[PDB]
Amino acid sequence: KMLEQLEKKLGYTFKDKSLLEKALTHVSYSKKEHYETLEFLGDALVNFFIVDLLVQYSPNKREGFLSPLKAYLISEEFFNLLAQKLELHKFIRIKRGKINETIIGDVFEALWAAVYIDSGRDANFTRELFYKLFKEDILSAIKEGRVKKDYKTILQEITQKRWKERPEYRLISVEGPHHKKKFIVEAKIKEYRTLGEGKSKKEAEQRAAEELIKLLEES
Amino acid sequence: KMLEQLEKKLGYTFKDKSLLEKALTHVSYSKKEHYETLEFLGDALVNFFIVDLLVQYSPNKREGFLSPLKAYLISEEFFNLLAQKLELHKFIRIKRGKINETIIGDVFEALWAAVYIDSGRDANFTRELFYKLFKEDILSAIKEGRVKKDYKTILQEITQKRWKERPEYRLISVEGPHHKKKFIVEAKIKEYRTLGEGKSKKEAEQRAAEELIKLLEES
RNA sequence: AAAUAUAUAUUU
RNA sequence: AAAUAUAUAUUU
RNA sequence: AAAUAUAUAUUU
RNA sequence: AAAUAUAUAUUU
Repeated sequence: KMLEQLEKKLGYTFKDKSLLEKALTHVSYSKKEHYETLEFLGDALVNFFIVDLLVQYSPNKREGFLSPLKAYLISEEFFNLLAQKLELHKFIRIKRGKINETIIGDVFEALWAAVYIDSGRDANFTRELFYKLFKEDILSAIKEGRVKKDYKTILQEITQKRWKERPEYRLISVEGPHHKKKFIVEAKIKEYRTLGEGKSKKEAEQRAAEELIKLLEES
Repeated sequence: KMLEQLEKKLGYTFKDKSLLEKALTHVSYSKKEHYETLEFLGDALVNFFIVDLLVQYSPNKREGFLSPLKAYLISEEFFNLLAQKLELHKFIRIKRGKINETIIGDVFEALWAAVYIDSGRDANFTRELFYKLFKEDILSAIKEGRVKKDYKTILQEITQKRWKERPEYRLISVEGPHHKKKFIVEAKIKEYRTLGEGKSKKEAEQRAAEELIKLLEES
């Protein structure tokens, strides 16, 4: 079977083939054995794998900084960047409707569940096999701070949550001393204020937001 | 210290007695260093410990059915049910305030993140210890449920979730004397059906419900 | 046996 | 709530 | 049983 | 927010 082309990239050789196929095969292809179950488990799994790696390498080890940074790590957006190293989609077995941005990301979770279950439920073995493939990528996504949405959206949701209030944006500067074009706005919430410059009134408001995000992690 | 008593309950003696204490230290007690990042880890950890147990020990391994169970099995109220079996309350230490309901759950998450790490990050181990205790409980919190809904109710949520529609009950006949009669009702959904007998129509429907439930989990 | 009251069961 | 069945107290 | 209320589930 | 159904309660 062409399975071997995946085991090679994965770095593991299944002892129970149907298992591997199951995590790959979609319901539309066979409603009798699809990745619904494995996907469910894989979520909890992969999550742990990542949160663990994160908690262990996060610059600012604080839940106020982790929560948002984890969003991108356990998101289907990232799952594909990780799944692409496997070209998982090629091995998928879907029928009704071509591959979907989230269907693969859902297959990515099913897979690791399949490896986990095939190893005798050896968490340690599996977790390792997982770091051997993406630990580096995750560490990178963490060294940069990759967020799931623009800072402005994040900030808003944060404030509306904590204070049922949206942030305030005020323009402070539209020019420099020698008449150049640079915008300066003060993102503000409650009594917490920050500054942000940008080539645009918007780019300046996304900066000031990013700042008002840190200035709140520890409240 | 006094932790030796907790370690006696857990069945695990820390190498770094500080961890156990860091997990048991609430912000108020010592914002210097408390159970906050450690709980964040155990959050994902404990999540995986159960979702794993759930999947392999659930009557129905369908996402529609697992989702709601795993929802309670990880609630900040089910943890107190677990943690109290170790008096985690008398062991935690907070300065200003009192043991809140959902705070026992935040320290609980951090309690195993402590075992895990001190254990040398042995998920397999940190997982087996967890089962050594909270297995029977989790194994039961799946059958009854948070509210212990009655059979007819359970079936209805099942059918509505999977097919967006409710089942059909209908009386078939009565048996025995005129004072001590017995009813026979048929539970039916789409193309499935079971028969229930009872001293009362509902008693009978109920039984038929818990029979159509099994026949539905064996789909 | 009937009735009032109440409890239990079923029914509406 | 009503009915029917039984039980207990009560009246006849 | 009807109405009402509470909860839960699904739908708009 | 509403509709419908299930469970219980309450009033009748």
